[PDB]
Amino acid sequence: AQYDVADRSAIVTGGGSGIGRAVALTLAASGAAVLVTDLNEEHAQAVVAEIEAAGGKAAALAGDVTDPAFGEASVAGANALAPLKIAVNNAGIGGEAATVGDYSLDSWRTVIEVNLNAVFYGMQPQLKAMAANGGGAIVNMASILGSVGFANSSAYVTAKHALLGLTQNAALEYAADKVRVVAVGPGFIRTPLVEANLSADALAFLEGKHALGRLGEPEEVASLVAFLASDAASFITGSYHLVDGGYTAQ
Amino acid sequence: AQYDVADRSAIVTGGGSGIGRAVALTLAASGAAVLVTDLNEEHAQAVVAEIEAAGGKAAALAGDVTDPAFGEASVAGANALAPLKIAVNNAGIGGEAATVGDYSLDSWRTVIEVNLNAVFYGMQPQLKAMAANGGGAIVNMASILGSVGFANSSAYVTAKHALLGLTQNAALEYAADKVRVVAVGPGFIRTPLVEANLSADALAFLEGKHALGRLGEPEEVASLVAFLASDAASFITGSYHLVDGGYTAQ
Repeated sequence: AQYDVADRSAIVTGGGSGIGRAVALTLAASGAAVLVTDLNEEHAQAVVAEIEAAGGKAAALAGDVTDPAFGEASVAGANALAPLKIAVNNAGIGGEAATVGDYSLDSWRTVIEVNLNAVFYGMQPQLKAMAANGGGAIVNMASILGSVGFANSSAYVTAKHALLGLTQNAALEYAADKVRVVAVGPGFIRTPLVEANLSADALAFLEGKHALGRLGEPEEVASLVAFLASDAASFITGSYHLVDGGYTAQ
Repeated sequence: AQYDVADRSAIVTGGGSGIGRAVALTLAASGAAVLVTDLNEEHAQAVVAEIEAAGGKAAALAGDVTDPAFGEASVAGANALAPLKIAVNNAGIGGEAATVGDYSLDSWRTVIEVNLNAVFYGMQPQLKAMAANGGGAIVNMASILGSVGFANSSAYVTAKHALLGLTQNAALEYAADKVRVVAVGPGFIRTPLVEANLSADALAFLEGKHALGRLGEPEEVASLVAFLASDAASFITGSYHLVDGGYTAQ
């Protein structure tokens, strides 16, 4: 079931694996020219390879979203493929597993730098670009933890909470330039990253806290992002959109 | 009338003026020992002077909440007056007035640093301290802009959004130590600063956006903080509490 998203380029920050990868492939298959951005070049390229192999169009750009210069570069790169109309700010990281009191300052600043500032840095030329060439859609990977909290993952939830405000505000200011901005809110998704660190017993626990009694799969998050990034979602801006098997309904 | 808040000390960061000042005096009058923290010594001291003069106990501490060392210092200071319960993290700042796109990197990092990180830095020894001496209550000055957005004040709303998550999460992990953590959400408050820097036509606009058809007064915010910081509010932790003349109900 394809999404309108054609004739456009899309930046998929942290697109080398998991959700970002799913998002990259899903957009790509619906005609989108995807710039797969990632810290790991080998991962970013493997995805581009998958896209191309399945008929699609795509280029890789390995770097650090924390560096504002990398944001303008991703824009100019994607923009070289086709007019930039989508941007999925997916790149995030878990911080130290500890209480607010015990939390290292480095870890806290780091998690915020990646999960929140990088988004902002990236969003800046994204917004100017889409505003120039007629409109578009920025999708920010928030989380369930943008509206609820989770013991020992302070920095994560704080940053994910901050996206919602950044999203809202960007949506207000660039609505009149027909640039939409939305925030997706996944629950716990089984990505190889989440699966690699976190036990069998641990994941069982988190499963039980979702109404569906399982974790989400990356494609399940990718569908909603693909939709929201498309012309099909042309009256949706500023809003936060859960995909959490009824995690927050409790 | 009075709030339970006696026997103990309270930190009121940014307590030299406006809301913080109102909060300082209100707690002080109900028996609380208040540590009035501010960037200005002359302002912080004027308040201490007012408290002492009206029968109360208070000490001043001028510094920068950005500096984590200043957080431990405020704790040990307040704690010298009386065991520490109550902490009102009020200190914040407005950033540059511009779009997300045009926003300077300095300004954005600054407002985040003050409006979000400083709170976190401060909260850390606040939490360990109250957790040691039996329990207490941290009140974080969020805003209406922690749940809605406001054109050109991107960084502000993003940071105010982040407090809600920081609040929620701290509340979860130190609930069992009987340390409550809540977030207050004022609407536009008529402080002497706000009146000077804002036009007749501008104020008309902001007033009209509140259901009560006026801006709040600092004491109106101070009442709810005083209450939440008291033993009277002993089943309130993790929650966000609006005082906005029905700004967000629209």
